[PDB]
Amino acid sequence: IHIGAIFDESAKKDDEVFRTAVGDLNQNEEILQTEKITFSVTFVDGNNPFQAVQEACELMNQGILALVSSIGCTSAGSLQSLADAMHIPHLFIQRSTAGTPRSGCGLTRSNRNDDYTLSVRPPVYLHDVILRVVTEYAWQKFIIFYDSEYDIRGIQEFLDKVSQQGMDVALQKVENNINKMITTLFDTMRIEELNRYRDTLRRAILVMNPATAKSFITEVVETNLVAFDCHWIIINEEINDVDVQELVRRSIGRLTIIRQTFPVPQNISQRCFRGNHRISSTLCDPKDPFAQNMEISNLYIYDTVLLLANAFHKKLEDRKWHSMASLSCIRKNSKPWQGGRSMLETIKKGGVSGLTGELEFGENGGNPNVHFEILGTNYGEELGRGVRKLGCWNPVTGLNGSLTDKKLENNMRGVVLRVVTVLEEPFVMVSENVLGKPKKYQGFSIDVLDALSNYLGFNYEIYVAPDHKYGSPQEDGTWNGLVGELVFKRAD
Amino acid sequence: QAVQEACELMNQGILALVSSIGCTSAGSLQSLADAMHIPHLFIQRSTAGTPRSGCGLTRSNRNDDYTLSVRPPVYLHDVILRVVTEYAWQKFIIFYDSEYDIRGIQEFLDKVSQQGMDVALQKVENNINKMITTLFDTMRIEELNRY
Repeated sequence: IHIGAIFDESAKKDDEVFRTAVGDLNQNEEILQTEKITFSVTFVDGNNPFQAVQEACELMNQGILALVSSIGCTSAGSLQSLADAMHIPHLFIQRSTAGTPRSGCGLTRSNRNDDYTLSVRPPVYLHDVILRVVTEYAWQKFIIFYDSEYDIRGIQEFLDKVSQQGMDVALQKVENNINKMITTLFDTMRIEELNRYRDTLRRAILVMNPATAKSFITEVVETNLVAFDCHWIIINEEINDVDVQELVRRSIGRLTIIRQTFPVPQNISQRCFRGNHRISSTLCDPKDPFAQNMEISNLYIYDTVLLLANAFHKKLEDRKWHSMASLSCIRKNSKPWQGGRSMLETIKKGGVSGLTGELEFGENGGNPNVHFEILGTNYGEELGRGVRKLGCWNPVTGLNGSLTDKKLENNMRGVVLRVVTVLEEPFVMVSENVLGKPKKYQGFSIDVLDALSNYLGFNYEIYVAPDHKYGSPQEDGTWNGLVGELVFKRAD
Repeated sequence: QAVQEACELMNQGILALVSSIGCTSAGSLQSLADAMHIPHLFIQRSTAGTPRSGCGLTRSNRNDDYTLSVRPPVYLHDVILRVVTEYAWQKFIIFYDSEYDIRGIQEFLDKVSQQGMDVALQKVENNINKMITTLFDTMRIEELNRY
């Protein structure tokens, strides 16, 4: 057996994962019982699709039955085109772009061939999770903050799902120099712009890498830009207990954080045991020095090599096994290989149990199984920053507990009223008199109305009735004056 | 296939390469030019003249870029930004076809949100002669009025 894997220069840790899989599989009592794996794991710049294809074709020249990668999409699309040309399965693991919430590659790819790509990381569910959370809170106006690497192409349908609820959601790139945005908000804004955003910043979702969220939250708290009744959300795949607790500690106001995991038993032995076989502690046991150095792709590469081992074992059991045929690139004898289509027909229609829990594939080309968890706090300084779990969700079994508390709509608040008046002293006097800008009003009835507004949250604007009379019935029965405005429903 | 034929041209021998090709192929020819130092020149096309966008290639900044993009990068959404700033629309809706790269409206909102404006969105498809006309039957009249 020979296997080829093409990894980004940052993914070099996945070499040790591949060697871990080989060391386990060369001792596994159930899988590849007659065989041993040989490997030529190769590192390339994940931004260079040509070099990735070149090394993949060198591995094919060495002879391989299936292809593996853990690389940037910019190369993955050309590895997919190579798989379309040669009909070689391409088990692809994406890596997060500086930790941005993941999005599919969206690259142009030929429709004239079956897709040999096998995304071992699941499709993005984050947008449906956000939509459901927002619906359960029943929000209507808020801002989504994301890093400059964020890309809605993976979640294109999210836009219509939100828009059909009528939401006025603002989307804004947070600059990498986060202070540039925050100081822009702090120094340049008039009172109206500041109130506009502070009412907006009552609800926000940080869809960004956790370090950027930490820095933004820190500087916002130093600038006190969180409104006193705000409730924010954070969501990423690349979040842990330490990230949740640091984000809560740095924040003030109410905070929500959404994070990913796998639907698996938590005990280390049940992380490691798989049938009679056991996964090496290097990946399954958090005590291992390498486990403290792991990155997300290191969870998937092991299950990928295990999947290839299971596929080869099945091909041996069916006696469909074939020689390690060498295949060549950039020659007009290069043609799709039937052994590779049979390898896809084996790998794409099966699965394994591994570090990801249970890994399986279909003509969707992607792992269906994933799990998500949400935590937060209750604000008010009698409770403040104490983290509680809200609950969990997964597409395999649905809701566990609840994703969130239900409903966050502030009572009576957000009301705006149009009010009509007549300038009778001392009840209503014009204070500031300027031509352009609207004028200010001071008087006994304004005092009473403010003593109501501050108690119930009324916003209002005032305009003088044009006819200047309180009014009487007329001969036709219509009312002139201030009562007229209330009869024709022109003012509230 | 593009890389194969470009390297067959290099086998025949060429002083420069020109292409008018899809973005992933363009990026593969670009990294080919970066590896072989043979010059490449890139032209872009789109379905039925749908609004273009930049290919979004994360091309490695470690070296000079051996592809000269003859068509310029796309800044249409910066024109939308400036027009909306001229009209000062406080609330509006944005429509996008099946082909437009929605990163452009993402960057539009990124730049609009410095002020902040209320925005709705909707997908659009060429079946408008049936898709929009069916709304009179399938929407509520309340929904139709709000639309």
